Amino acid sequence: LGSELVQSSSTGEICDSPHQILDGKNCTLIDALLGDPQCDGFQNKKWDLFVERSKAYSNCYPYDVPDYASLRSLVASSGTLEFNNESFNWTGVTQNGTSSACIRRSKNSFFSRLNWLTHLNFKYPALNVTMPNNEQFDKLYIWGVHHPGTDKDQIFLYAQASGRITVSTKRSQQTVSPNIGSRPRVRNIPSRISIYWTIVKPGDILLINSTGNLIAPRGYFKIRSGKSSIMRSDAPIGKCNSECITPNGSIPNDKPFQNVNRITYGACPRYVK
Ligand SMILES: *[C@@H]1O[C@H](CO)[C@@H](O)[C@H](O)[C@H]1NC(C)=O
Ligand SMILES: *[C@@H]1O[C@H](CO)[C@@H](O)[C@H](O)[C@H]1NC(C)=O
Repeated sequence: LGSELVQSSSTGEICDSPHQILDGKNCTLIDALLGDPQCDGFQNKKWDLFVERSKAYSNCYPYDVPDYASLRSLVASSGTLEFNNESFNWTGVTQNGTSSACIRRSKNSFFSRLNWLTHLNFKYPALNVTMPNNEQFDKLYIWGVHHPGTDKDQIFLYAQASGRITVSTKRSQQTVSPNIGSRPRVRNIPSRISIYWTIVKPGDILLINSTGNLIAPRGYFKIRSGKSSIMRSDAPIGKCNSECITPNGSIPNDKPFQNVNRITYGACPRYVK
């Protein structure tokens, strides 16, 4: 309250020091995480602050994330996309499904970090696969359920009228079933995928049970930090050094308060309206 206690101005530009900034450009953090074909340049990157642009768009299989805001926050705070492949035992199914809705280098493809499993010899066995976490750090697994447009497609892919998936650890259990039906066509696709996530602590075991419709993980992400973050801004990133980042640009950390934006990253004045 009073102009000498409150910072109110900005240059419209975010400084690239002192924090490590990653410009999402045309990719959302979630598309970089799943491995959309336009986002392969983000693999394994780290950040203090991820800057997400309003013109970001998707170019792979159409999907939703029931828990979108939480998964986005978790990965943003973590500050890394470091990914480690694991070899799951997918005996009895066909692996590596691809789609014309997801083109990579001019061929049908799919999210790089997910594995679209389908029937083998007209049988989709009841999969029961495990992956112990014998590491000293937490693992994050991203997986999904495919919702076909029609019963014909469901049968063609899975040789099963309705899949059931349960993914569990000693600490949690999630069970999902496809919702078959035709939705508006995105890149000519009336079907969808819904994305889910599961953390496995050291000493715990990932258990995956599926009878159909599983979009499987190929491995795990690490959880690196709890102090990175994400912000939506269209400000350019320039070569300068400034302590407090806001969507409206970086500002110095000088007065007790600021009314530039309630969203900030770094050592900053407190927001006051
Ligand atoms: C993969 O899983 C099946 C269980 O249905 C088993 O028969 C097979 O031996 C497993 N492979 C390995 C290498 O454990
Ligand atoms: C599936 O793709 C993975 C990685 O792209 C590859 O290593 C593997 O050989 C493929 N498996 C099959 C059964 O096609």
